[PDB]
Amino acid sequence: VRFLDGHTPAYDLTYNDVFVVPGRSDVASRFDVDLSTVDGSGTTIPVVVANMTAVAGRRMAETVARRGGIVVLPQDLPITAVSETVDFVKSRDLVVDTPVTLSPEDSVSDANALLHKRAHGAAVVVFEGRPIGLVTEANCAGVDRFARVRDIALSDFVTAPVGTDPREVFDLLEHAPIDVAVMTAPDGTLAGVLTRTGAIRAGIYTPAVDAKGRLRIAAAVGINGDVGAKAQALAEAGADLLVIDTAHGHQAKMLDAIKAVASLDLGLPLVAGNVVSAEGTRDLIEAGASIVKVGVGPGAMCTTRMMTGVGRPQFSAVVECAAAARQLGGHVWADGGVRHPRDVALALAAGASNVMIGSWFAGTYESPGDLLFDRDDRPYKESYGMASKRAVASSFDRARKGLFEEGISTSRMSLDPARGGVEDLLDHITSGVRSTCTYVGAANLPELHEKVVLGVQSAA
Amino acid sequence: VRFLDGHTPAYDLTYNDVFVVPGRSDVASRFDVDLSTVDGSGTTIPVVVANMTAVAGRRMAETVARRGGIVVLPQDLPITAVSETVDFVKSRDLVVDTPVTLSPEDSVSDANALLHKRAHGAAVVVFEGRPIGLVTEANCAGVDRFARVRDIALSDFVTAPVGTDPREVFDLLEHAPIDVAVMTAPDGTLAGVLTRTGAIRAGIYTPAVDAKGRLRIAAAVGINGDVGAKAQALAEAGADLLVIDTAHGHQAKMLDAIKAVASLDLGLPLVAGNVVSAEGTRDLIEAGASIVKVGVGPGAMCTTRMMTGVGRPQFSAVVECAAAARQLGGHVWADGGVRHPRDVALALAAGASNVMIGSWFAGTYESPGDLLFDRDDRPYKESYGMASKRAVASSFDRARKGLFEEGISTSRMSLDPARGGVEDLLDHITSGVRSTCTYVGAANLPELHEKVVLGVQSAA
Amino acid sequence: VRFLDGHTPAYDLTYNDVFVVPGRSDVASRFDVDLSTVDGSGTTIPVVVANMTAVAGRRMAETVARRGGIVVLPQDLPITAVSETVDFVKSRDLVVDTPVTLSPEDSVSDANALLHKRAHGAAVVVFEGRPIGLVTEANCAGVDRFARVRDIALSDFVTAPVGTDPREVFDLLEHAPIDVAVMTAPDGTLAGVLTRTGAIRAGIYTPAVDAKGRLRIAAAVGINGDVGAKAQALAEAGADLLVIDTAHGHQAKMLDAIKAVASLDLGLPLVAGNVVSAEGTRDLIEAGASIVKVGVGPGAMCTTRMMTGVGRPQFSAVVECAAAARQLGGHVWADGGVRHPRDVALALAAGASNVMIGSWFAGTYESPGDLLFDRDDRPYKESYGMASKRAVASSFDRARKGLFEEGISTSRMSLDPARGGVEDLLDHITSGVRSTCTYVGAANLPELHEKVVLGVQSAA
Ligand SMILES: O=c1[nH]cnc2c1ncn2[C@@H]1O[C@H](COP(=O)(O)O)[C@@H](O)[C@H]1O
Ligand SMILES: O=c1[nH]cnc2c1ncn2[C@@H]1O[C@H](COP(=O)(O)O)[C@@H](O)[C@H]1O
Ligand SMILES: O=c1[nH]cnc2c1ncn2[C@@H]1O[C@H](COP(=O)(O)O)[C@@H](O)[C@H]1O
Ligand SMILES: O=c1[nH]cnc2c1ncn2[C@@H]1O[C@H](COP(=O)(O)O)[C@@H](O)[C@H]1O
Ligand SMILES: O=c1[nH]cnc2c1ncn2[C@@H]1O[C@H](COP(=O)(O)O)[C@@H](O)[C@H]1O
Ligand SMILES: O=c1[nH]cnc2c1ncn2[C@@H]1O[C@H](COP(=O)(O)O)[C@@H](O)[C@H]1O
Repeated sequence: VRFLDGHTPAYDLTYNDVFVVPGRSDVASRFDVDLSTVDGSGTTIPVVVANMTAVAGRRMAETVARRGGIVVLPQDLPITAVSETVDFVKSRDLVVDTPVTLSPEDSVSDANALLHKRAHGAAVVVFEGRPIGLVTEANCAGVDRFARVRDIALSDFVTAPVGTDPREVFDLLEHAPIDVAVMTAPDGTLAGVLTRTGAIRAGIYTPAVDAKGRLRIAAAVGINGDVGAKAQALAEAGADLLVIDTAHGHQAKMLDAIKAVASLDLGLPLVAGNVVSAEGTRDLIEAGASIVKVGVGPGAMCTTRMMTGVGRPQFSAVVECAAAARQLGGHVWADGGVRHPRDVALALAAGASNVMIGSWFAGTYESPGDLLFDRDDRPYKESYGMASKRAVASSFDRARKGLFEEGISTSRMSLDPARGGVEDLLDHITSGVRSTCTYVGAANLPELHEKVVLGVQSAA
Repeated sequence: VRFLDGHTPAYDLTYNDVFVVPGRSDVASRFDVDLSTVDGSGTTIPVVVANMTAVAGRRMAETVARRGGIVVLPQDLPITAVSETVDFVKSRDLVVDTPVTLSPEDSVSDANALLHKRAHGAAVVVFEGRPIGLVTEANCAGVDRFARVRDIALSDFVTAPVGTDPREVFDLLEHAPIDVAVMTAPDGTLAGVLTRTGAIRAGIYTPAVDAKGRLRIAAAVGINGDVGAKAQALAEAGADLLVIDTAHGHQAKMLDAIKAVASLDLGLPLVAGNVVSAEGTRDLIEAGASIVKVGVGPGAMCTTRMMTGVGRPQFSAVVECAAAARQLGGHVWADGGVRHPRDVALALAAGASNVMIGSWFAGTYESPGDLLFDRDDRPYKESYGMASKRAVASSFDRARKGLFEEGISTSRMSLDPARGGVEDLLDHITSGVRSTCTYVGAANLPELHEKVVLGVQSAA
Repeated sequence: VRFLDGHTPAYDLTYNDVFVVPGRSDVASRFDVDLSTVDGSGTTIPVVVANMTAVAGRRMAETVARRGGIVVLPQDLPITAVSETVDFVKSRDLVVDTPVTLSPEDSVSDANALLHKRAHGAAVVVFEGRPIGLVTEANCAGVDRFARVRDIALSDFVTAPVGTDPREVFDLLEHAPIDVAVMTAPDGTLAGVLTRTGAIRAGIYTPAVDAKGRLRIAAAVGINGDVGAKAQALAEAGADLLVIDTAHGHQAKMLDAIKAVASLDLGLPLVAGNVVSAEGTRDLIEAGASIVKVGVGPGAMCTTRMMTGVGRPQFSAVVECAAAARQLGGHVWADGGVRHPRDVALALAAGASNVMIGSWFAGTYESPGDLLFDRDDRPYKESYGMASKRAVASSFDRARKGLFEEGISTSRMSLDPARGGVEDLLDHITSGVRSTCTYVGAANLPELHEKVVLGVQSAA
């Protein structure tokens, strides 16, 4: 990184403390920028979904991986659930998305509830595998909430075979009342849907795929119990990337856990965290990890900072941790505090190869939580932390532990009425990051870190 | 202390200005950390209750000392009341707590008011020293306000002899409708009570006891009048610790007072304050004090700072006074401005041997003040400062002095509906400090100050 | 009817205008009063549910008929739905009620929604016709709304075979924690449920049953089209009583409708309405009707009165119409304006053999409408009128009808948090009516009309 002459403050820098100075550029268009990563994750955009049960669901895994991102499944998920989730994600089409499906015998109440699990705005009525109609929220309005789907389903819809050029599907939906094109398998059964906006993303985002052409997906593992056996079985389940996650990554028990996984030679990229120091970053890489997760109490007003006083501003942490990782051939992930595309761009300029986002993505249609409404009828979803699942660990013992546990904090994450889907947030984030590179003169993320010039601003 | 490279700001730092950078750690469990102090106070935890009439009651002394703490009785308290208080605290069982007691002829009005004197959630009805029933807030609801305790008491309760293993008492109380175990003397009379959570606390917190195994106790004394006679009168009354307390500790009249008490050779630790300068710590220890209490106008917008402009940020004050005290083999107490476990952890990292807590603990069941409710019906208590009792001191004379006196400031300290008792606040504080040491890599408090690495953060 | 001396006002009387003067009575208990009717309807309580789609569902038909009432199915309801509704009611147990049933694959969202269709407070989980557990509203709280019933169902429940007397079932639920007893057929299949309150009503209410011992049910028909052909189809479907209903019962088109139904000799009671005059009542009986439905715009400020000014106070209408029916051997139903048990008691004293209740019964669990919540989160239901389905009836023609047609008026019917089920409303009504007879000195409804002494009160 480069700072303006004299910009060496006597403190650490948060995302709000720094700004990017424009430089000489020959990159005119945002589309000329290549957002592919070089950390072995296989992502085409520098966005990683945090390993939190409030965010890392099956629909989020499919939706994010299709647009070039990756979702890390939360640690301690039962291996049966991991296998079914991986099999679901790696069976999805690289262009066609999975819609909400309904049976003719389902109620209107279920139809309205189950609909808001995707950003398509319409559900496909299925009878013996075949699409027979579409259900919208307008079809559910003004009708008996326990009526059957058959009574409100619209039998007319735009259809096209799977494999059709998305530009042609875009044409078929130009004068369509419902912006959903139902894609059919050769035998006529349901294969998925494609919207006009979804077809656009097909030509803008490159799907993150493994060697077999299947959508990528990652999964997390804690440092208690048998780390080797769990990470081994997690690799057997089809995970394309393994993340060893703990609150204090710079500890001997985390150091030992990385040695156990590395000694198995699983052939998967290894992330380890969290640390905010150069020494801790070097220690995790020497243990056998190739990627380091950066982020320990980034919020001055958050739980970790106010309970213990331990933490570090995320921007200064990444700058120090990335430089330590760069000389060892490693990479760093910026984990925590991401609320705007600015934080994604600033984290990458500081040296990160990927940016991990948690609570921000919880307020989306694709997150596992249920869609809620506040006193003003504004849509929102509840994010919450992993609490003891990132901590080192008979009625007495449980209660003895229970006294000193970390509580589960819940936060109101409002849904943007114009950006309700996680794909809209990916459009929001990547548009800013691409335009950031045009300001600095970078055609990719490596040139971003190389040519970025940074400055410090006052509290004004 | 060590600061991050370049973190030498051009100003003094308060608790909000600094953060703790994690280091390599082999301390996995919070319970592996030793919170014992080395300043001679006899505490196994770094929490001191301030010498304030709003906080320093008799029930406060019993409850805090059992969990390893120490309570300083407010100065100028009559010597008769001091003796009565000492005899209570040193007559208590190291595990069994003193419950609220009720007579069968008492009113429901009294029972409801007396119930909130402890955090047990139930009061034991006593007849001729014998427990005959329990009274809860549920028994007081919906009944006549002037009905007798006899009419609402629950005659069924779990009982066990005093001295029984607290691990046993815990399992006896699972299927009891009231989570209060009534402990009995050999002759069947009331000895105290023990809750499920209180039974767990017996195996987590070590009682702060004197050489005879009696709960420890402190004492404060002003600098007006005969300091030697007052210090001796409280020492013979059973105090294990003496606090010479005033607003401006760096004064010649203060030095005379410490020399007067030290020349008595009472054999007890001498605490003296308050100063926030390196010279102030040197002069007070040279006078004969072993512990220097640090804290003068720590709040920028508090009364002392707004009236005189005199003060100093508490963290920079402590770290300077801690550095000076070490060179003379003394210790320092961080007194003032503590509102979160972060403040306790940073005070210890800065070099203080103990953290003095006052107004924060006023909003607890164990504080002497009355439980009040706001316009939202939420519980709170009124904390207030000592005013002139920490200041050096015909009818014309009475008026002129009273005219310039510092007024009593009142502040509302809300009770946490989940942490209504002071023991819950001690759980909150120690959990953070224990977690802090695991982040720093220290197994005890001296190692905390030795291994801590801190940084400065911006206003963002 | 007898009025006090001088109580001959120069106007007609509503239910608010009159009162009952107590008389000498030897009827001590409410249980000594016989509420059975003599009008041929077969009801054992003087309560009939109006032919309104807002109230006349199958859950209401079963619940009211079991307690001695009868429900009139709304006119123009398809004949296929008639047979399905009648066959359901005619197959219900005279003591055992039909609970809400759930599949282990049903969602918690559907479980909470379906719960409010009965007053049992719990739904029975069914697999292949056999009960496996119950789901309560408490079971749905705090869990994911898309969790499965199988994950929250309680496997423990009191069960008893069908045919057990309600007294012993009452005892089995005395110390059962949740007041639902599952009734099973001899083969172990689900026969229904019986609650402690439902067991009590079995000894209080006599079910209204046909000659085969099956619950009674009535149905309404309009005077448009082929009234005779429709009326025969309703009789063949199993209806026990037919109601020929129109807005203006005193018209030639209504008279021809009665003759058509009478000439078919269906063997059922013939109800005709609506009129509010002695001549109108006598004309309908001469046409072939045995029961005349009384009620034309009884509300002073209702829609009918405000559009046309046509109507009559219901109490004076019933008095005049009943006396006219008495001389011709007929009976009258009080239809409209019923809001309290007072209206039922006053209608019977005025000479009506039955009281028709509509919008009041809409705010019940058993009504067909879905349970709603207002801005204060209070439960309520929407009542609404029959509009053109009670009125005499190309594109230009259809538009002319809609232009001058009567709109559908909607009204919010709040649920009593203590009287949520329609059986509680029947308990509220019959308690007052039985108490009314004890004040008058009547052992039955004929004695009520025979011994009643009435008075008029002013607006005070
Ligand atoms: O399109 C759909 N049709 C039917 N059930 C669905 C659909 N999407 C999600 N579900 C159900 O919703 C629940 C939770 O789904 P998740 O939140 O996507 O994991 C499970 O019971 C799923 O079967
Ligand atoms: O319970 C918790 N307490 C504190 N930090 C947490 C907890 N659960 C997850 N985290 C961290 O916070 C990150 C998400 O931060 P976010 O992107 O600001 O929501 C995760 O990736 C974890 O590193
Ligand atoms: O357990 C108890 N039973 C009855 N009175 C009590 C109890 N604890 C305190 N009190 C009374 O409460 C008042 C103040 O007590 P303090 O707040 O402990 O100083 C005095 O009148 C005490 O006698
Ligand atoms: O009236 C007063 N004015 C100023 N400082 C006071 C007063 N009373 C007590 N103090 C100091 O404030 C400390 C308590 O600080 P707290 O815990 O932040 O309320 C005490 O231990 C005293 O050192
Ligand atoms: O116990 C029940 N289980 C499941 N669905 C029910 C139950 N009772 C009523 N319904 C549904 O309610 C609707 C009929 O409404 P109704 O005619 O008012 O009872 C249909 O969608 C039924 O499947
Ligand atoms: O749309 C309508 N307009 C006017 N009267 C109606 C309508 N629907 C039903 N009614 C009458 O009102 C009665 C119910 O009155 P309630 O018991 O006071 O609600 C029914 O039995 C009908 O006689």
